[PDB]
Amino acid sequence: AIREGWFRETCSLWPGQALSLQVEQLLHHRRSRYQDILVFRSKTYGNVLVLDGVIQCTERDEFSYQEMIANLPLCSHPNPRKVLIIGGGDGGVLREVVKHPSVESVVQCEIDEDVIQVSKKFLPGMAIGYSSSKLTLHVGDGFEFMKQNQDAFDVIITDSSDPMGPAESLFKESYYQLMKTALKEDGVLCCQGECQWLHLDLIKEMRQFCQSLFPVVAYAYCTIPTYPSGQIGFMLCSKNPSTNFQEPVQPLTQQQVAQMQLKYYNSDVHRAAFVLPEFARKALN
Amino acid sequence: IREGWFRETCSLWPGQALSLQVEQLLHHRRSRYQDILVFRSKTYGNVLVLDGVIQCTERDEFSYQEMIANLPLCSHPNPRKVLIIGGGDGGVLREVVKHPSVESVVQCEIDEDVIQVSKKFLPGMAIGYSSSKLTLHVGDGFEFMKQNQDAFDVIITDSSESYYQLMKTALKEDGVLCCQGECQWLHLDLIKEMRQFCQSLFPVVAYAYCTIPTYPSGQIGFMLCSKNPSTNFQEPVQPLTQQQVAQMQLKYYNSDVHRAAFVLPEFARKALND
Ligand SMILES: CSC[C@H]1O[C@@H](n2cnc3c(N)ncnc32)[C@H](O)[C@@H]1O
Ligand SMILES: CSC[C@H]1O[C@@H](n2cnc3c(N)ncnc32)[C@H](O)[C@@H]1O
Repeated sequence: AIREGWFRETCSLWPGQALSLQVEQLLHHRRSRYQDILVFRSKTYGNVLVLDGVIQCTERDEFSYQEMIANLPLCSHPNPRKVLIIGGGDGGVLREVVKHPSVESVVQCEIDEDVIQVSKKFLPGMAIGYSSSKLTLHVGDGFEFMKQNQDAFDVIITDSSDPMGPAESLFKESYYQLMKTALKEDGVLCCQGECQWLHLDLIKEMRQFCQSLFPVVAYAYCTIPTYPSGQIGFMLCSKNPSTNFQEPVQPLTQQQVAQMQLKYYNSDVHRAAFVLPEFARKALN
Repeated sequence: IREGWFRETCSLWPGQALSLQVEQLLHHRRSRYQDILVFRSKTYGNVLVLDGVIQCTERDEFSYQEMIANLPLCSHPNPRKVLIIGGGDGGVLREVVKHPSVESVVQCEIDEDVIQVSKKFLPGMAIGYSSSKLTLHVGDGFEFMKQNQDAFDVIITDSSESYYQLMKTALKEDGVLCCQGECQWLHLDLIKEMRQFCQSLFPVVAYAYCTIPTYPSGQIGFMLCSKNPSTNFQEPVQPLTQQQVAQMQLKYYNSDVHRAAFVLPEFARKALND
């Protein structure tokens, strides 16, 4: 997996291209009940978590994805108090969500407790999320878990890997209907929604399906060097027909941005995140 | 190229690399100026590489080519005389000549063999060279710039500090320029110093960026400078209708994308503004 001092990420979901990162030190590699877990210290990106050969995060750039997937839904809800995170093993999304004063309770449903233990050791700037008194930590498959909940959450975030391995269930279309049922009457959701330069077919499919369930459906994206093609997007759905995802109902002041130690997200970034290249705008609209 | 893959490494982006899977090597020769490599990739179509750095792929060249031309052109009320420096593949030329306002495009390219390789292996880009608006010039664009004064409405540097002053002199009184401008995820300190340098020469300086999978870190920026102190780079002075975007066959650029392109991640906004 590491060859001549480099880790190369290949996957059928982005054929013919690969990011490599230069390795200073192998830190972990063990198989859990669910997936292969590899952690290494990279030369230029800090520590790197890899699950079944796909890069999950690096300490250098994790902040863009973590801040965006949390703040896109939270700042699009006028009063989000109860939050569900599915996945989120590294704790980074949790870290971001709990910064919001309005959030009282964060339930996290993670399938693989080994990812949590590895992240507490090797991703300390992300796994700081686990020290929050707002956390209820839950174990199991998010798909089956979702069934347990009705009219319960203001915001659901699905912080998953790609549609392979244990995350495959989180990309079933019934999962979106399960989240709709789980959400309160005016709830919102934000899911890792893949890359517009790689997966436009899937993005257009997800969007058409969600449009038949929700009065408001949007796609936003962030840049992040160490995901395939250097960016990834977010499927956003609201049960509230008045939700305008493009214009944050909770705009953050610069004071809040500073206090929240944000390195990527702010209110204009939020707005611009919905402005897609013409080829993607055309295909989705 | 090793074991069916081309891997791009460079000390300007240490410890990271894009590899592209190779279907067929097409061309590999050293010109008088640089090493020229062209291959058919498995998934990005043909790929041009100069001294081991990826210049373009047929799959995603449209993003950078559309942005570097339209950012300055749509930020000028009537750009008639245009100068492109570099631009060997022809693709920026292809985008500039779409504008009816443009009467002449001078292109100054140092390496005539890039032009010949691009006409063979990058036909979607080298189509630019069929324009009647073209005046093709040969040589170093730096020394070339010294030849011109008060001549161009728009200068685009499509490249593989004193140069910026030369461009200022070459531009007309209200001229604008756009240069390839560094990745904000790789060299934010350099964007900062270049911006400060440019602010000492020009009344209006901005930084914009586009996404493009096959440049380092998946994006690249643009330095924009204007001699017109009223220029607003962020809000295009020539907005495009949907009809126009359709007619120009744009696949990345439109007027909203233009505006969004100046909205930077907080770390970069902070470093360039605060
Ligand atoms: C690293 S953040 C992504 C996380 O999603 C977790 N995950 C994958 N599949 C599921 C699932 N079906 N339910 C809950 N969490 C999951 C993975 O174990 C990983 O920690
Ligand atoms: C491929 S587009 C970039 C182009 O810039 C050209 N180039 C590099 N250096 C110079 C220079 N000093 N003057 C003009 N063109 C240049 C390269 O030869 C290439 O064709």
